[PDB]
Amino acid sequence: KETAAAKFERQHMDSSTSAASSSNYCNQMMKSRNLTKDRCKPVNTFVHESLADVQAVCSQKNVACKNGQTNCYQSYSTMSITDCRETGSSKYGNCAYKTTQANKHIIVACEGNPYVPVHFDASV
Ligand SMILES: [Cl-]
Ligand SMILES: [Cl-]
Repeated sequence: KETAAAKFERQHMDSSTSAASSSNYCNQMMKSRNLTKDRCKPVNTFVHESLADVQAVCSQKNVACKNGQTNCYQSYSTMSITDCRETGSSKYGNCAYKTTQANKHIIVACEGNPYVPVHFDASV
């Protein structure tokens, strides 16, 4: 199986681009990151910053997670992100996504040794 740290990397990091430039960005990335394999994953967020800058959030502002756990951290500054969500016309075998680019603070859950991001909680 894939480790929790590697799964976060695969589902959420896109350091090769500064921001999404096309309305087609989500359909292409969800596919290439293998997120439309078994089913169409309903919602997913990509972060356009370096890996080192995202890992550093684990030492920033400690806050609660939506589930109540206390190993969540909010970034001190805003970051470039892209929200991907299925539209009314999406189906298994024919996934379709809406692309929304924005600049916001990110919130992640951290764990392990080294202590790194393992889950994407939300953006503000
Ligand atoms: Cl997400
Ligand atoms: Cl996640």
